[PDB]
Amino acid sequence: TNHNLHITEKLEVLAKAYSVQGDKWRALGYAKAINALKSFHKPVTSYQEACSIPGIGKRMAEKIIEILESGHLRKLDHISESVPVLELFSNIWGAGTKTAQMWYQQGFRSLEDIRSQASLTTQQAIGLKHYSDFLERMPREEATEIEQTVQKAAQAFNSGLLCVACGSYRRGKATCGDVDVLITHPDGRSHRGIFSRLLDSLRQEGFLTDDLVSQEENGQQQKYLGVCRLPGPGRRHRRLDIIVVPYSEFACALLYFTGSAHFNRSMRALAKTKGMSLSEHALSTAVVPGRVLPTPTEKDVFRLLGLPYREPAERDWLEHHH
DNA sequence: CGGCGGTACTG
DNA sequence: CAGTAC
DNA sequence: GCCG
Ligand SMILES: Nc1ccn([C@@H]2C[C@@H](O)[C@H](COP(=O)(O)OP(=O)(O)OP(=O)(O)O)O2)c(=O)n1
Ligand SMILES: [Ca+2]
Ligand SMILES: [Ca+2]
Ligand SMILES: [Ca+2]
Ligand SMILES: [Ca+2]
Ligand SMILES: [Ca+2]
Ligand SMILES: [Ca+2]
Repeated sequence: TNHNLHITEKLEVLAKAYSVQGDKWRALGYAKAINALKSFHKPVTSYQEACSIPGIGKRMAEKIIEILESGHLRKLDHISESVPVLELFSNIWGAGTKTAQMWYQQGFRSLEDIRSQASLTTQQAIGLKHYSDFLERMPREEATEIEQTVQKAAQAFNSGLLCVACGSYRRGKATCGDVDVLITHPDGRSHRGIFSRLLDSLRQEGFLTDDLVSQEENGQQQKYLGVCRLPGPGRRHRRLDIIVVPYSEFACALLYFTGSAHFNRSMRALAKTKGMSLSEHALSTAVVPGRVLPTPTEKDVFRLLGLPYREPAERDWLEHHH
């Protein structure tokens, strides 16, 4: 299926390295080239053929060709030595390239240096203590029991509450990095004030163990990023994301929350090219705030952008099956 | 050459 | 506002 | 990094 496997593996390394150094546009560039190579019907066999692929230009073609002929990629041996440490530090939830570079420059080089000498935000402290647990993907079946816990706790307050698991779960993957749950209510109104009760309920039975992003002073809070752990011996702590949205926002919220990330960016870049704006809240149309278009279902958003409905399993990348 | 998704917490 | 996150 |  990926006929250029030996090429993409090497470019992924290089893309990683730019990403942890904070060269994000260049990393975006690699990421699209790499998907395009995976999606190509045959091995690339010439430079010309490489440039012809959207997402691939002069610089990426040379690397693709160098690799194709010579079997290795030179630049992979001139990667800064800081990269693996920068990666290490960036893998802490709540620390990004800036914090990882500040740590590097303060001279830390391991997690233990971080534990014992770095200054950590509240979030980073939690990311650090659960570093290994958050690095491991969970089986699809564990993700299902996380979703059911949230759903059961919500339906004890109001049985009409609709809870669905999105992200990679809804796109069909066998493992999940974290669970993303979207809650709404078809009556348009009873989603309001839910978090207070739902969080209190999930903390009571011991399920939520730490909160990362949760502005609980707000009665209209709409999101929760935190940490859960299923009951039973030896369970790992997992990342859970919950959003609560009004039903009139359901189609746009579902789309957003299903992702993938890269899919959502391309969908939003597309909408902007047609003088519209796509968010988690709405598809909007004047936009010089413009007006919301009605979108009762995901199908409507796709139609209004001139695309065919894409099944969640096929929402890895927009430009994929094209 | 400049733009590259749009939004929401934290401090 | 910068940083990080989804 | 690539694209318009
Ligand atoms: N930058 C981002 C990140 C995420 N998203 C949307 C919103 C979010 O709900 C959905 C899933 O993102 P996550 O980061 O949870 O990634 P996945 O579920 O695809 O994969 P994994 O958890 O199995 O590793 O994708 C997005 O618009 N923009
Ligand atoms: Ca091209
Ligand atoms: Ca991080
Ligand atoms: Ca997530
Ligand atoms: Ca996820
Ligand atoms: Ca809080
Ligand atoms: Ca440039």
